[PDB]
Amino acid sequence: MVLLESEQFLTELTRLFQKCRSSGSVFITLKKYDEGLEPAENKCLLRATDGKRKISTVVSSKEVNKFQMAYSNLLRANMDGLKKRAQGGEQKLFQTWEEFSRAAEKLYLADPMKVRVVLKYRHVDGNLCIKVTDDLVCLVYRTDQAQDVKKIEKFHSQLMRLMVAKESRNV
Repeated sequence: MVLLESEQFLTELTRLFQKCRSSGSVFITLKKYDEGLEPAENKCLLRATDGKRKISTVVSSKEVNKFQMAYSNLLRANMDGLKKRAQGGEQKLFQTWEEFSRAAEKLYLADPMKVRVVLKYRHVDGNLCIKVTDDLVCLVYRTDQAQDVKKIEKFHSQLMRLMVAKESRNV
């Protein structure tokens, strides 16, 4: 795997999406990650693969806004081979997107350090899949509607912001 820079990751990601158009899938995983005395630096690890070549990057609160503007655009642009214009969540151990989102959100807030957010895009099949799990409870949401790409991206991206957000702890 290869730890990359913000922009080196985004270019490498784009290449993954490009190589899996005739076949394959692109998986993306997100997760919280852990002289003069500075309060530290909250982060999230971002990994992606096409089954052969594995890449990763570490985003912090100092660059989520700038990163996310590029990252959000790249997801929407590259995940474009969907039903022009199947759908539905699962509570494993929701039909509506609404029920899925809420459930996945509580699962995240429960224990931020143990939860993994997964994205799987299969261009050839014309389907996108998002999974939020803590390895015990699993919540997935499958779609083939090009209209669901936007909200699935915005959501996945908001979780990223929660992972990175800094909290004024009070010593």
